[PDB]
Formats: sequence, structure tokens, C-alpha cells
Amino acid sequence: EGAVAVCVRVRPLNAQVYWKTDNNVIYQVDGSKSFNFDRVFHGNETTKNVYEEIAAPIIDSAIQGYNGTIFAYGQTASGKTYTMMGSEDHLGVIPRAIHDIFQKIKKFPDREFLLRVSYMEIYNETITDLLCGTQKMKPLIIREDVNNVYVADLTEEVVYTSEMALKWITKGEKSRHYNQRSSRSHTIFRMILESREKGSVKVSHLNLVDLAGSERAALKEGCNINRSLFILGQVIKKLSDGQVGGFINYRDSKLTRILQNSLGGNPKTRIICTITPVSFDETLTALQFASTAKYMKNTPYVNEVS
Ligand SMILES: Nc1ncnc2c1ncn2[C@@H]1O[C@H](COP(=O)(O)OP(=O)(O)O)[C@@H](O)[C@H]1O
Ligand SMILES: [Mg+2]
Repeated sequence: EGAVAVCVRVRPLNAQVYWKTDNNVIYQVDGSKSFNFDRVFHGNETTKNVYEEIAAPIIDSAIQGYNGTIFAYGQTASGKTYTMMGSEDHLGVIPRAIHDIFQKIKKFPDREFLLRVSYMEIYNETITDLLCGTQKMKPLIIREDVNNVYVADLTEEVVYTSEMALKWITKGEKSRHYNQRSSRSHTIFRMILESREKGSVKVSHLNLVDLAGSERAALKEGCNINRSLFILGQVIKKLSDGQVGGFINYRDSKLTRILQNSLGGNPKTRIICTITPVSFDETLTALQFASTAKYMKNTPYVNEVS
């Protein structure tokens, strides 16, 4: 199978170091806690390495008509945005995916490709489109179609070049820029890839998700709670325990309902758990989440339509 995979990414130091990594084990220093993952990336490993090992195979699967979802999960300042968006000197998984897709579809001259992108924010259970004007930004509504959840009136932009796809991301990014909001917000970058022979059509949704900071993941109000992250935890816990169907409260948050198909459903899902080794409690919560997520079972197939 290998439909679900989890890795951890330790950020380098910018205070006791509470965590160290020995191969693919993250262990508490002079402590009892340890967690095995399929891959742990150390402070000196690059977003290029993370992209190539974790994301590249999902981009390959997307071009073959599999749904694919990549999440960055972890504490504020742990590396989520560094990993998923990055900068000119060190591109994130999202810009790398876009370059990668446009370079890789050229290896299929037998096939016609149509690509379009959407970019949305979820903040305090409100969905906003990041690609329309600031004027046109309003709370959007999750609806179902003839079969599948969608975000009603979410801009979809056709893109023929990486340059135009990256111009849409830049636009959305200055709109995300528009107090401590981006650390409490989820962002979903989506590419819908359609292809056919140059005639059934392969349709895949590639979702690349930068989550709200897990400090607010999790029974009183000593401090703050993000509903989407709490429900994400709950949904993944229920799936990993072997439950299915109406037991699974996808509808309790915008995030879990939008990405319901990424959590036990039709796609290939990867979680990149980002951690700062100078954090104890927030790192521990993130590694428990990540560890639970390893045992989530997805059933992905090629999406070919009439
Ligand atoms: N792997 C890394 N290597 C170098 N700098 C990093 C790395 N991960 C994070 N940083 C830096 O640490 C800071 C916090 O990272 P950021 O991705 O903004 O965190 P988050 O989005 O999870 O809140 C930023 O200045 C970022 O560039
Ligand atoms: Mg961030």
C-alpha cells in the first residue's frame, strides 16, 4: 500500500535541547520518550531533500491520476511555512511541486494536460479565497456535488506555465500577509490536474496544506484551542483505531470536511511534522499526533472519468 506516510523535520537552532534524532528515531535527551518514523530529517537537511524524498513521488502519482495531499503539522516557529513555501534562496514544497509538475508533464507528449490552481485560508472556521480581490473575499461554503465536497465560488485559475502558477501564489501570499493571524490559519494550495491522450480523462486533486500551529491543538481554558486542529486529531485518532463511517466526525470542522477524502479516503497522504528540539511539551504533542497518523489507512485509486 504505502498510501499514508509520516516524516518529521527537525529545525536547526536559531535553552536546553530536549530532542535528538538517531537515524529515523526522535528520542528525548536523558529521558524516556522515543518515536520511530519512516524518515526524520535533521537540522542540516534541505527543503530540496524533503521535497525529493516526500513530495516528488506524490507529484508523480498526481500526474498518474491519484489524489495527493501533503500536510505540514507542528508548533508555531517549527518550520511549516519554511518547508511548504520557503524563499527564493530555498524554495518550499509548493513552488518545487509547481516547477516539478510543469517539467514532468513534458515527458508525456502523447497526453494533453489542463492544470488549474486555487488557494484558500481557513481562520476561525472561516474559508476565504486568497486569489480573488480583497474586495471579493467573503466566507465561502462547503457543498457536495452529484457524487464530493467542494468550496463554493472558490477561484480556479487555469495555468500553462510555472511562472503564471507562481504569480497566483504571490498574489495569494500578499493576501495572507493582509495580528499573529497566519500562525492560527490553515492554507490549502490545490492543483487540479486533468489529462487525456492526444478519450477518458484522468482527474487528480493535489492539496498542499500549511496547518495552523499545533500549540493550539489541545479539559478547561487554561489556554487557547483551534477547533479544526482538535477535530483533525480526533478524526485521525478514530481512523488509526480501525473505525470507519459515521463514527468519524469530519463535519465538525471546515478543515476536516474540505480534506475528508485525504483522511482515510481515496488519496495518497503525507504529513511532514515540523519540530523545534528546544521545545518539550509542544514537540511531544506534535510527535504523538504524527505517530497516530502513521497508522491511518487510505485506499487510493486512479480517477478516470467518461
Ligand atoms: N529547516 C530550517 N532551516 C532554516 N531555517 C528554518 C528552518 N525551519 C524554519 N526556519 C526558520 O525559522 C523561522 C520559523 O519558521 P516558519 O516556517 O515560519 O514556522 P511556522 O510556519 O511553523 O510557524 C523562520 O525564520 C524560518 O526561516
Ligand atoms: Mg507559518
